[PDB]
Amino acid sequence: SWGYREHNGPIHWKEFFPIADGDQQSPIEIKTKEVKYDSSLRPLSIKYDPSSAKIISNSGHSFNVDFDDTENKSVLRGGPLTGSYRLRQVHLHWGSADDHGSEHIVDGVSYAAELHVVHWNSDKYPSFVEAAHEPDGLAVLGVFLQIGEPNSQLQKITDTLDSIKEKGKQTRFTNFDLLSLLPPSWDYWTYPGSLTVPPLLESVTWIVLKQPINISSQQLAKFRSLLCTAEGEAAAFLVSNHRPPQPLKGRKVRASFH
Ligand SMILES: NS(=O)(=O)c1c(F)c(F)c(S(=O)(=O)CCO)c(NC2CCCCCCC2)c1F
Repeated sequence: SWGYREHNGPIHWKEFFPIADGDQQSPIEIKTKEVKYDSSLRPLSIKYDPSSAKIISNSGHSFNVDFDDTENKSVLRGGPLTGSYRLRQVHLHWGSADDHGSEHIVDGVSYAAELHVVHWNSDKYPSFVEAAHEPDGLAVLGVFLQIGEPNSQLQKITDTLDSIKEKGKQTRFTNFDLLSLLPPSWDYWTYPGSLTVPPLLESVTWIVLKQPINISSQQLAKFRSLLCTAEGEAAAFLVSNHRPPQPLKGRKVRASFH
């Protein structure tokens, strides 16, 4: 089964998921010189309710915070999107060392980690699972993390990691302030792409924020002690969980800002 180890990692995913070499795969390199500002993008609207957060779990591939999404309390609108995309989950990608770990790379710059906020088109589709199979089904906000002063807004997450050390563990997680994990500017890049994990479906409108947030080295290290293995199984550590950028293959990246 797929992961980020030598014999199950990204270079092998095409073996079971040949859309891995598709034309709209993510993540990507953003070459700013080539990006065009687009004045037709609407203001980005983020309404998030802390009570929408329900559980945090270790999926084996990251931690996932899952939200109650039968309600429009927490939704992403505006920007490049038509309609209301309901918040579903939040997770994080990192590498085995602090100098690289983000999935998107900007003018050859990698950050230490990248948070993803996954939303789905509940104005058109019946469920997140369904919406993952349509082109306009998903919208994912990416936020880079750079090494800097520790980030107090990550404490609710970091405090839970020992409780979810093994794959499959879950813990009650509500009253989560997601909005405060976002940087003060929301200027972004946007392009059509895919999930960055199997099944790699090409159903995502990416919205990648330019401004990073901080994380300290000590805080980032706590994520690498999560296991990709379940209880009662020989331990392996989730020290890296980022897919490398894939080629643009003709797509253009748009900017929210000039
Ligand atoms: N990196 S990603 O944003 O493209 C993404 C999704 F968009 C996404 F929807 C998911 S999913 O997990 O919610 C199932 C999609 O059908 C994951 N998840 C992966 C990494 C984080 C751990 C939990 C999900 C299992 C793989 C995921 F990584």
